[PDB]
Amino acid sequence: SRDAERRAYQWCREYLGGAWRRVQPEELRVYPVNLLFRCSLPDHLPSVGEEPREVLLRLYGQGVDSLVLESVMFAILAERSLGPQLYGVFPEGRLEQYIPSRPLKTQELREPVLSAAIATKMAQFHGMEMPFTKEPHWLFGTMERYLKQIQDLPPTGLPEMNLLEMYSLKDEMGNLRKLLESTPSPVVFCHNDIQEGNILLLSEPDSLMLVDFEYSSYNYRGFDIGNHFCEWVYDYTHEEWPFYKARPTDYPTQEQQLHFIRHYLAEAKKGETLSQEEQRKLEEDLLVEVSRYALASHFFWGLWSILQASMSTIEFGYLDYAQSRFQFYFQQKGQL
Amino acid sequence: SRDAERRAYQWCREYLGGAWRRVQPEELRVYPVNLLFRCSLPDHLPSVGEEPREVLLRLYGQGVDSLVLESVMFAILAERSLGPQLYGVFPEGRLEQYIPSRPLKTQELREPVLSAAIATKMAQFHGMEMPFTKEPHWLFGTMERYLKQIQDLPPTGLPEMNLLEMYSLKDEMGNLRKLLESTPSPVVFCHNDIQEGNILLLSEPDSLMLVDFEYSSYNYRGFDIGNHFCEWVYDYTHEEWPFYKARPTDYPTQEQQLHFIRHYLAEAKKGETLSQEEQRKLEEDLLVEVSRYALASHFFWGLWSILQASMSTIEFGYLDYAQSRFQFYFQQKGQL
Ligand SMILES: C[N+](C)(CCOP(=O)(O)O)CC(=O)c1ccc(-c2ccc([C@@]3(O)C[N+](C)(C)CCO3)cc2)cc1
Ligand SMILES: C[N+](C)(CCOP(=O)(O)O)CC(=O)c1ccc(-c2ccc([C@@]3(O)C[N+](C)(C)CCO3)cc2)cc1
Ligand SMILES: Nc1ncnc2c1ncn2[C@@H]1O[C@H](COP(=O)(O)OP(=O)(O)O)[C@@H](O)[C@H]1O
Ligand SMILES: Nc1ncnc2c1ncn2[C@@H]1O[C@H](COP(=O)(O)OP(=O)(O)O)[C@@H](O)[C@H]1O
Ligand SMILES: [Mg+2]
Ligand SMILES: [Mg+2]
Repeated sequence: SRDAERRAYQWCREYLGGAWRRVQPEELRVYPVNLLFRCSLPDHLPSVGEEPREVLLRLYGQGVDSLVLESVMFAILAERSLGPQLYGVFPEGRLEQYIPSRPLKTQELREPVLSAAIATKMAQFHGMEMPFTKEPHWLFGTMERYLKQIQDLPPTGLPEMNLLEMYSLKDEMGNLRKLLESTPSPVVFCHNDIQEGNILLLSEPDSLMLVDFEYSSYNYRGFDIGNHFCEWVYDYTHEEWPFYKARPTDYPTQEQQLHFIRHYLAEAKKGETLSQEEQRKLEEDLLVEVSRYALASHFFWGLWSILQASMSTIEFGYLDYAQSRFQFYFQQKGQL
Repeated sequence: SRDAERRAYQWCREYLGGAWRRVQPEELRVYPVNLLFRCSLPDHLPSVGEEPREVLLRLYGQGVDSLVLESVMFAILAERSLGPQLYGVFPEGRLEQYIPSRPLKTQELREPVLSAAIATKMAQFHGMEMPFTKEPHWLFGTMERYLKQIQDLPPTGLPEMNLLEMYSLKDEMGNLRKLLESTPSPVVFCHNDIQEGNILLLSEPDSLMLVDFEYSSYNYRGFDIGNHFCEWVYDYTHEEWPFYKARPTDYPTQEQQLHFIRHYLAEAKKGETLSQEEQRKLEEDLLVEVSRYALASHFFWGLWSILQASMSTIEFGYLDYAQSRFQFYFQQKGQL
């Protein structure tokens, strides 16, 4: 649309500057990749200074405090080379670095060399000191909030038993909390959504970059790792309803888990002098830690998915997905 | 107050973490330095990780968008070692690094070695790419806004001629705009308030750090330099009403101006191959540039001061100060 093009043009000229000042409106069109759009400097123009030639316009399409935290977080991760560079912030959105790349696919997560690189990157992320609350209320605080939001949803006319009741989730949350309370896991700065779609394979390699910090917070290490392992099971590119596919046998084997964990710990502990024996203990303990915190991935996203279903119709089977996550929760809990 | 102490304690524990978790309430008291407070970790406690032992709590005591920009800016300057580190952001304020230091005094600005260091630091600041509007509307946009705000002030009962009328400021703004429009000055990321009080002399030296980014924006280089030169004249520590003192003969001489400019340009142009002749031209041009943009410092702060006067009584002579700035404006304009 004319208006959308004009706004993008203005934002690029104003926030990027440099060569962008020389761009004529007729030479720039936005490309959707929807709230996300690519903008590229015309080939004929040389860059002036360090201003980027390739950006993504992200439109917000959220509380004040929330927006402050989100923007500060993005800005800091950019400075630390853990996210895309930040070129403009304005009321409607932001301008970010377009990272030349493609996202990983579900099946690629299991490849040993990529898996090692993901583990290293996650550990790097977990090394960050960020100016946010360090108290680990995010996990159960968010789940408790989601549960309350679900309880408060207006009835829709759908006749099925409420998933909260079918799976006894209010009670089960207490059961999960008790299990996890018995399971030490250090509190670190977590991504919280390290799925394939958020892992960019760089065309100009440090071979990967994480994106999508919507859910990031100080949280239990075990959640970030366990959540990533859960993602090995789900492909969100499936072309028929419900528009995801679960392959439970694709959950990582013990050997695949340990491979990841060894590389994670190599990065996390790189500044430390540890014996082979101490290292093995750290690995074994982390295996157990993750086996329990992985359950929280199912619980968390199942609750989140019920809420998504309340805002959805036929574009994705959110309720179906929720039920998949809760089924796997009880299966894997039973397998501990 | 009990409540203030409790909040500070909670914020420190929650946002700083580490050793702060071990602090008992009875061991921590805030020290005013008022919206700014020092918090120090008890001596007996060892640090756990990289969490700071010495912080400043800054209470806000402002629009959403404004707060986003302010916080992003602070966070970025911290990452780039151009401002204090940022340890917490929350609705009420922030936690910052306490920089072991003291502020400069007015008279110290003229010392050649310090002046050279200030010039270098200002040029460093001007090297920053920041995710904010690059269009230079800040100067006249802000002054136009201030003028409109002054026009809209409720009458108070004070009988004196309005300074806008006494100094024909609406007309004069157009005169200034025309002069500056004829005066090239590159648009860079400016501090906009490089007064002595905002220049910290480090106790653990890079010998200085700037603080107070309230006014920072993309703006004309000439304003930042000229404003700094104006500050050589004013001491805001004067102990009798109006609680500032002006010493007009303390404005930098041509030689003092050129000393500063040489050091500024040495930093600004460090990546460039310039002949002695080209360098001298850059210096001479900058001298003229600054001589004109310095006038905008008087105008800007005079307008700002009228607004401050509307919220003040006996704590500082804002209207008196405004009149000082406007008098010097017309004097220095006449001397061009
Ligand atoms: C577990 N997970 C990490 C939760 C957080 O998701 P995000 O990372 O915020 O996406 C992923 C997840 O639950 C998820 C991921 C993707 C999708 C999704 C994928 C595709 C579509 C779709 O493009 C499918 N469609 C093309 C057939 C119609 C338009 O909508 C809609 C939704 C739905 C759910
Ligand atoms: C030109 N300037 C850079 C404008 C921006 O000021 P800020 O950097 O935001 O302070 C500085 C300026 O105009 C200014 C700077 C300081 C003061 C000021 C200094 C001291 C006080 C004072 O502490 C004086 N008092 C102790 C006698 C009573 C309480 O208020 C009040 C105001 C007033 C004005
Ligand atoms: N900075 C970037 N450069 C290139 N591609 C990106 C960038 N950020 C996100 N993407 C891609 O765009 C898609 C959505 O971006 P993301 O930040 O994950 O938003 P969301 O998942 O909430 O829509 C992802 O597939 C991701 O691979
Ligand atoms: N991070 C810091 N560490 C130590 N002192 C500081 C720090 N920030 C500000 N100060 C000092 O506190 C005073 C006020 O801080 P500043 O940021 O300039 O706020 P404002 O001038 O708006 O009150 C200044 O005198 C400055 O020297
Ligand atoms: Mg994403
Ligand atoms: Mg200050």
